[PDB]
Amino acid sequence: FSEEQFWEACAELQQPALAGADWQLLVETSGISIYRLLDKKTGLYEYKVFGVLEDCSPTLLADIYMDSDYRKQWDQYVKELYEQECNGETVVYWEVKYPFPMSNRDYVYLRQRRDLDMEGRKIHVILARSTSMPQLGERSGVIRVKQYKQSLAIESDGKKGSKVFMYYFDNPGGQIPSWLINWAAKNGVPNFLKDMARACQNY
Ligand SMILES: CCCCC/C=C\C/C=C\C/C=C\C/C=C\CCCC(=O)O[C@H](COC(=O)CCCCCCCCCCCCCCC)COP(=O)(O)OCC[N+](C)(C)C
Repeated sequence: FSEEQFWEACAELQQPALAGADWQLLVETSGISIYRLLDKKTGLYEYKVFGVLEDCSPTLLADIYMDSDYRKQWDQYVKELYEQECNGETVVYWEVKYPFPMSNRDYVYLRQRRDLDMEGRKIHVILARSTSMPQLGERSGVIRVKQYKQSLAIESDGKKGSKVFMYYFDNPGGQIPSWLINWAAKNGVPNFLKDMARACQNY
């Protein structure tokens, strides 16, 4: 990915930009808000996530976000996850546990972190994008996510936390049901965010 992309992801870290389209708020918990935008022609959603995470340093947060070995230990929604280098770049394989009776979703993607200093500010940017390799074909019974792009930008809130901004889009390869969106919004994601906070405490 080009440097532009790294500097572009930081754009809304300071002032969230949700006035361009119909961004509807989905969940507000642990000082984190998650907004979604629907594309009515396709049925697909985009997501943006902003807030702060008090009681977890920004540098350590960037570290737990890229530490897959640790991720597997504390995150109960990771079925399988491992990294490899293909052409000098880190390719990640990630299988997400979906609730019964839906199939699990798996991701093959490029991932790259850059620690910046813009306007004297410590910021950490993580970019992720969908790729394919012949050596890692599709698994029967696991939906391969073939369109997927994510950004994350971490910063200090000022006292003793991390200010964050994340953009997320994928095509999940099937009709994500309303009960699953409801489950994720009201239980899944809140429980995940607190598990993740706990994960900073025990690094
Ligand atoms: C900002 C820094 C603080 C940490 C991140 C903050 C907040 C993350 C929470 C939501 C982010 C917003 C929207 C994304 C919506 C769905 C995500 C899909 C499953 C997933 O991967 O989500 C984990 C997050 O884990 C979970 O929430 C576990 C609970 C869900 C697991 C199963 C869900 C089934 C499908 C749900 C569909 C409806 C979703 C509606 C959204 C409320 C992402 O983590 P990651 O950034 O490390 O990337 C992992 C690498 N990967 C993506 C390639 C697999």
